[PDB]
Amino acid sequence: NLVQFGVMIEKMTGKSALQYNDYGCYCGIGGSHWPVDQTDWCCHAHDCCYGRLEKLGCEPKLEKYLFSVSERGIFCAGRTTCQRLTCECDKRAALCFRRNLGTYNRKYAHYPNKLCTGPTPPC
Ligand SMILES: [Ca+2]
Ligand SMILES: [Ca+2]
Ligand SMILES: [Cl-]
Ligand SMILES: [Cl-]
Ligand SMILES: [Cl-]
Ligand SMILES: [Cl-]
Ligand SMILES: [Cl-]
Ligand SMILES: [Cl-]
Ligand SMILES: [Cl-]
Ligand SMILES: [Cl-]
Ligand SMILES: [Cl-]
Repeated sequence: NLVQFGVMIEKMTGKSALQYNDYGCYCGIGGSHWPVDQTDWCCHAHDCCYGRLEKLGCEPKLEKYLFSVSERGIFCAGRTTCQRLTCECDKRAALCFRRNLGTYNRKYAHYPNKLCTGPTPPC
């Protein structure tokens, strides 16, 4: 929110960070079962993105990066490749959040985890 991914979410969606860090079955810590909607699928993919970074030896949950937003889009930067990779995962997710604003549903914010059912899609 005052931190990097949160700041990117706010810039790209017009929403508060708090409206995406606990949404559906995947936005927020961990994730299981079937994503509730397209925005949730952005978070399923983002989780997979961090998994890939972790396997490369990065710590994406802790990496801090630099970025700007202009009209060509989101520009990523950071001293290290792991910082830039984390930015790239976040950028993809924030763009996915913006793309799917049309089906964002307030009822899925702070979704009770017990409501998550079905299989867990593979990465
Ligand atoms: Ca998650
Ligand atoms: Ca939720
Ligand atoms: Cl991704
Ligand atoms: Cl990879
Ligand atoms: Cl900026
Ligand atoms: Cl962009
Ligand atoms: Cl843009
Ligand atoms: Cl640094
Ligand atoms: Cl690195
Ligand atoms: Cl709504
Ligand atoms: Cl809203």
